[PDB]
Amino acid sequence: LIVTQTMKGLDIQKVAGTWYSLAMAASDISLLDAQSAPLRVYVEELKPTPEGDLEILLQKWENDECAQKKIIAEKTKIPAVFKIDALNENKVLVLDTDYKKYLLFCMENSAEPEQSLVCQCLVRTPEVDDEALEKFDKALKALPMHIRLSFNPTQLEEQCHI
Ligand SMILES: CCN(CC)CCC[C@H](C)Nc1ccnc2cc(Cl)ccc12
Repeated sequence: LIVTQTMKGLDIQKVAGTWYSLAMAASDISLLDAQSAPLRVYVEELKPTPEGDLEILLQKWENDECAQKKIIAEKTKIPAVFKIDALNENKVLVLDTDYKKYLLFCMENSAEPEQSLVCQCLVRTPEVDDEALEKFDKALKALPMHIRLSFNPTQLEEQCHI
């Protein structure tokens, strides 16, 4: 109930494949600040599953290392919102993609918006897409984002973005 966009027409099985965490943004700063901040996470691939769910694969800096985590995201009635497991009843919100170049999704927590919402601009290939960043950047004024991070193709090709 803060993210007012969500895409009508989501063919999930078309989001499959790899992506790079190019850009990402959040509501308060403590959440992404340092490499080891909680929602500092790097999406590496989308396996849409047969049930219609989506397995998410992502690296994250924690105990000194770049650590994989598998996150599975369960269907809901809305095609574009999926519920994730961990520490509250969750949403992954998919905002916009063309399937083939970029993909915009946020990640909130129904218990605590202005403190949980984190958003990401994903891309299919390790290069900056201005127009994706365009579309990312223009979708988060309706949102109270307070930190923005951008990464460059080299950091995209490395573990945990350096
Ligand atoms: C905004 C997402 N939402 C739950 C998925 C926030 C509630 C807290 C739980 C720990 N969220 C998480 C679920 C799964 N992995 C996580 C890795 C990190 Cl650093 C932080 C939160 C995570």
